[PDB]
Amino acid sequence: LDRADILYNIRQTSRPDVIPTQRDRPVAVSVSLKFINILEVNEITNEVDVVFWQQTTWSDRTLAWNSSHSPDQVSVPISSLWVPDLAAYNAISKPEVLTPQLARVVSDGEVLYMPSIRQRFSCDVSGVDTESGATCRIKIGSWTHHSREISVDPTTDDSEYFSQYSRFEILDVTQKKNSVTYSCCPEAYEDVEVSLNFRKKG
Amino acid sequence: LDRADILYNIRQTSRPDVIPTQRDRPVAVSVSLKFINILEVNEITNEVDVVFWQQTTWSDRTLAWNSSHSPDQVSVPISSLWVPDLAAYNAISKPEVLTPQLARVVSDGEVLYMPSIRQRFSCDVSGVDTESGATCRIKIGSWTHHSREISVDPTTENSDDSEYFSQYSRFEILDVTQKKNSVTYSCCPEAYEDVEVSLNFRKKG
Amino acid sequence: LDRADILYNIRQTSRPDVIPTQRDRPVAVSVSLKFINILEVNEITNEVDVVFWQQTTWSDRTLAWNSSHSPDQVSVPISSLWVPDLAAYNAISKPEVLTPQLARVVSDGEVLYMPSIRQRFSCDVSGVDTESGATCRIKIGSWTHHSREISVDPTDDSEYFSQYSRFEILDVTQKKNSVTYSCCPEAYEDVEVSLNFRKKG
Amino acid sequence: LDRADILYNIRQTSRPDVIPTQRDRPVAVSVSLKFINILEVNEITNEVDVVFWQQTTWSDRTLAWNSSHSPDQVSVPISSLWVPDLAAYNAISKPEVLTPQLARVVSDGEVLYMPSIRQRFSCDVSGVDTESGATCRIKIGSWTHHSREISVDPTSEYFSQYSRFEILDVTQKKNSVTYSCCPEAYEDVEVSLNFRKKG
Amino acid sequence: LDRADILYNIRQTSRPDVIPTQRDRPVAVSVSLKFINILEVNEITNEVDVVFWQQTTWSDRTLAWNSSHSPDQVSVPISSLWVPDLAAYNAISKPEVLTPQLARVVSDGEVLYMPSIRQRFSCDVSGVDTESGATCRIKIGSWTHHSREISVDPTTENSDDSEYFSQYSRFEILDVTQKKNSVTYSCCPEAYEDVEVSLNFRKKGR
Ligand SMILES: c1ccc(-c2cncc(N3CCCNCC3)c2)cc1
Ligand SMILES: c1ccc(-c2cncc(N3CCCNCC3)c2)cc1
Ligand SMILES: c1ccc(-c2cncc(N3CCCNCC3)c2)cc1
Ligand SMILES: c1ccc(-c2cncc(N3CCCNCC3)c2)cc1
Ligand SMILES: c1ccc(-c2cncc(N3CCCNCC3)c2)cc1
Ligand SMILES: c1ccc(-c2cncc(N3CCCNCC3)c2)cc1
Ligand SMILES: c1ccc(-c2cncc(N3CCCNCC3)c2)cc1
Repeated sequence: LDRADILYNIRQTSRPDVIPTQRDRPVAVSVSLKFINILEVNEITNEVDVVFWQQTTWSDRTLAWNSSHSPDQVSVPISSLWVPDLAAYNAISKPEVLTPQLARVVSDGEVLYMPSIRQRFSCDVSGVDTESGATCRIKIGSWTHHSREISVDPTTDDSEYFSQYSRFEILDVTQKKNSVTYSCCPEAYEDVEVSLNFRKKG
Repeated sequence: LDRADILYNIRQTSRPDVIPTQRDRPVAVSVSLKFINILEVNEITNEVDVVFWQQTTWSDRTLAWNSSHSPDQVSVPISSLWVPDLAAYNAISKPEVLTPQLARVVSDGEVLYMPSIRQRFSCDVSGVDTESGATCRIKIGSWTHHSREISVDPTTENSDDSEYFSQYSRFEILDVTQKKNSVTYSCCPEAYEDVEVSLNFRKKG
Repeated sequence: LDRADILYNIRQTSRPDVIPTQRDRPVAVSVSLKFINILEVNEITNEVDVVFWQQTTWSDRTLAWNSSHSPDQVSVPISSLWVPDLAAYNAISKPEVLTPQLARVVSDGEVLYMPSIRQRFSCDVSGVDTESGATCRIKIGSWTHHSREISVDPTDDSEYFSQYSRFEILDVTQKKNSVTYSCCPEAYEDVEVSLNFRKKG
Repeated sequence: LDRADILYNIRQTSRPDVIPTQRDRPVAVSVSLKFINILEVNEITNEVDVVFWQQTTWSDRTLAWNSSHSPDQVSVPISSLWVPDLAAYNAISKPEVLTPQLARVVSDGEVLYMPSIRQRFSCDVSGVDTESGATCRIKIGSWTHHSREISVDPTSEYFSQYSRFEILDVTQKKNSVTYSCCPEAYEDVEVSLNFRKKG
Repeated sequence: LDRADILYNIRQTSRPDVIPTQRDRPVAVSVSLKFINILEVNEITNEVDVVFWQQTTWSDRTLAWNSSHSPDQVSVPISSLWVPDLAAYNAISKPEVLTPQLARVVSDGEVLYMPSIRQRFSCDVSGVDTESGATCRIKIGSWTHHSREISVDPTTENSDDSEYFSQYSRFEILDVTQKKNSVTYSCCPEAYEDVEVSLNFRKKGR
């Protein structure tokens, strides 16, 4: 198989609408935010404008191929792949995807989608101008798939990719996993809560 | 049937353009707004900028499948489904859908669609910076289907509903009420149903 | 015929690019604007931001069906229909369509399309703060079809106007016009909508 | 042939991606701007926001039909036609097309496309508040087709009386430019808009 | 072959999703930016709004045709072609493409794509209103393809810095330099190439 054959096969047979659950197990989705920039902060409105790497990982075995004498990875448009229906619960603008919308697919069926995203959020901006800084929390989870269909899990220097030219600096980033039941649905929905501790530079 | 078969079948036979009236009855559409945020308010122009979840429910039997030994629910892109043509009459921007545009479909044909939407409305902002607050009314109904084709009703509430509102808003919600109306417009002979959602809110002090 | 059959037929024989003229007569298009709101007015720049329902009506016999024992109306996506190529000549933004883009089609072939639209126009804003108000004129006609192909005609002044606007409507009138531009031999029809409005006391 | 047949034929055979050269002669494209409005002018940044009709004309013989007993013109979506790949070199926003994107096609293959466009340009705004006014130049040509493939040539009265500005004069010049990156000449039309603020 | 045949063939067989690697070797992609305008600069936020021609060049042999008695070049919509998945790492808006999205394809398979782009970047704006000027650095590379799949060539030949630069900008260009970098990201284990373009500019002030 060359890349042309692999991509032809994926295009003809991937079902982008079909969640790739195996044996009534959930699809395990890894989520991790790498902050690139903090562009605007409003301590009165409690709004922030940030740019982050949304590093997203999952397995889809229907994509797998024998790579014994073949490329073991290809890049694939996400329009030809199933992708998890993740959303930030406290976002107040839609995600502005800054980068080409291609995922990397490994021959064992591992998919890695890592777009750079600019988005506005409602969160706690108090303390942004102090030693301890502000802590803005961002919840991301599957919009329509409960915990028996999609599980989300944090994977893991916090400023590695953070712009040195921002007016802000990152003090710390922590992630944590949540299982929430909402009074109107019987099942639990998982999210990752990302806490960004940052402050205005001096 | 596995999920792949169910979604294949739906994709091949949905008929997204066809309102699923059963016999000669209206499609019963449930609608309810859960407010997530109030972002901007202007008392001189009587405009508000708001984020809400638009909880929407209806039945489409053409989607039903035998779930005896199968998944009883799947997620489906709304582009593959008939969806009610709802609109807010006093909206002054088009809905900005913040979330993935997927509905949940149950094996008995029940459809649940709930996008998170940011939108601007024209409404009564007077009193917002007082203790009794302002009362903004949002009117939602089918744009082109009269009452014999689509009926709209509020869903019954959850104890949780008041708690999706952001604690970080400059504003706080005092109360949310809903009400069903049937209006006849001068341009058209039949009645059109809407739900009016009254949002009583004020600036935090 | 049920609705599924009607909509299948419309979709399958869908000729959205083909103007439905009958017998070498023009397609008669009705248009009227129902003003919903006036959001922003600038008397220095002579610009207004408005919300209106664009009530549009025409006949397309290729859509017709025998409704003797069938629904006599269906809702149809305008993407599956021919639609007159109307434009406001003094618009300075593209139309922002606020509603689902569905038209109502009657079994005799009549089509009724009435979207809510937000749009900005260049027009006379002088006198908006006076008692007689300003009069803003909105010119609407077919962009590319002359009078032998499309004719345009008019279809309560504030039955739908928002009570929460900073403005009030004093009067709305419509005149028809037929214009031969220096660019083309044929005449093009338009409707002129005059909106007389003022800032509330 | 009725309109339905003509439009069916065009939709099936028009090759929107294929430049309609005949006998290795350039496609002759006429372009002219009719100014409708000047909305915003910035003396700080040297930017102007203007609305114009972009009157564009060319011949595509593959569209032609026998019109002896048929309509001699139809309106056609530009998505079904080859369109010259014109761009304004000093534009700083993409063209906002205000009107239905339909062209008029004549039975001999002549195409006439004239959208109303709102667009923002970088140009000389100095003098906008004097009697002599400012002169803003807009340069338009084919982005990727040189002079042996596309030639461009020139083809007040529609200007809004409600603009804060008035037009003193519009002139049009044609140029043939060779750029560093490329061996062939590219043609453009330069439109000079002499305008001023009304007092 | 006439143009119609060449374009038909390209439309029928180009695999837009398939990177045109020969063997195990990378597709060499050339990238250079020609600055057209600097529209807005914010020294407090360290943000700039710029317009440039993003001259992009690569080879795709699957597009090649015998041009002995045929046109040796055609213009082709990029939607019918594989194009490299380049992104500016410090962009804070998506690219606003100002021009028709057509690439020029030569009969040997060389592709030349040169759109005019307006985009906002986060970078060092300090010194913009001084004589020595600011230096804003723009980083562009393949988003998902490592160095064995795409190499980015920043090299230049006979370029001048202000040739296409607008005389009506509030800013002037002092110098433009290009440089290649190779980085290993903590996400993955391979090297990824980028071009770093350094724009030395200042506010006009004489
Ligand atoms: C059963 C009933 C409703 C939904 C459903 C559809 N569409 C959005 C949601 N959401 C609420 C659950 C938690 N995630 C936020 C969105 C749920 C799914 C399964
Ligand atoms: C017959 C029945 C309805 C319509 C129709 C189409 N398109 C918008 C409307 N509207 C008035 C009804 C209430 N909803 C607001 C808009 C009506 C046309 C013909
Ligand atoms: C405080 C009080 C109410 C709400 C609130 C927001 N958003 C929807 C509701 N609901 C309950 C009332 C019944 N109708 C709609 C659902 C309540 C938030 C904070
Ligand atoms: C929008 C607003 C709130 C939440 C939200 C997230 N995470 C936990 C909660 N809550 C915990 C108890 C369950 N009911 C609602 C309150 C709410 C999500 C989206
Ligand atoms: C022959 C007849 C009409 C047109 C034509 C194309 N495209 C815009 C127009 N317009 C002038 C007519 C009335 N509407 C304004 C724009 C005309 C072209 C060739
Ligand atoms: C060979 C010849 C021309 C181009 C080409 C592609 N794409 C934009 C240009 N431009 C410069 C020429 C004049 N038009 C401005 C843009 C040239 C590529 C390869
Ligand atoms: C294997 C190889 C590459 C990726 C991959 C996917 N998606 C974005 C990246 N990035 C890091 C490489 C340099 N460009 C920034 C984005 C890498 C995933 C698995």
